[PDB]
Amino acid sequence: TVIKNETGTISISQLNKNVWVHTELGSFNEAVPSNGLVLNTSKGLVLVDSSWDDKLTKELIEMVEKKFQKRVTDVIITHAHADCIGGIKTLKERGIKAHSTALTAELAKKNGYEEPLGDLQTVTNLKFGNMKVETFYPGKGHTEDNIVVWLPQYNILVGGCLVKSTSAKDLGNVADAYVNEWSTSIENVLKRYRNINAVVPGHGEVGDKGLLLHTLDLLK
Ligand SMILES: [Zn+2]
Ligand SMILES: [Zn+2]
Repeated sequence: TVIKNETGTISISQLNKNVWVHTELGSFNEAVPSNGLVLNTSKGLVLVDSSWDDKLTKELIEMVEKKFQKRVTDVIITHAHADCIGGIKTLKERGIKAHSTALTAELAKKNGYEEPLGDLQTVTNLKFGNMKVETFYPGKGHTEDNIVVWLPQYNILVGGCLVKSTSAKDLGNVADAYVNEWSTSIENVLKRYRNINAVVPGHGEVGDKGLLLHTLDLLK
């Protein structure tokens, strides 16, 4: 089940019961899709990452709140990049709690973005209604602050930008990346979660554990 906006720049696809994937196309150098999650809980909507900017983020929020007729209460920022923290301003003005590690908050500030909470520790478990969410900082990789999100009830891993999609042959922006450490961080994810079912890459189609292996291959 996929749902879009008249424009086709924002779409949400059902992964499981209360887990949907939101994807927005940014307009640069042209369309680059970015993934996030929408968690439909008994106490509101929880998102994993916002969008490229405030306009897209606001549109995304308006779309899901209308679809599920609920308030987006929290958002987990996986790292300080436009495709993830781009709509932080929209979040703060709507009373949406922007969770992040202290490091992500520090880098967000350094990059001219409003500051997220900086509340997430290396391992943080959050439960919204009956929806369980675990955030984990595996170490430096795509960026210094990148974290992954794990949904234990579904064994779904949001690898975010630390994980490349099956068709990706490029690592993307590595100016802020720690290429040599990237591999170790992915192994920490692989060692921590040994029963991964679905894996959501930062960009591209949902896959499985093979995406992490594919990324390690690109890094060799
Ligand atoms: Zn990034
Ligand atoms: Zn990205």
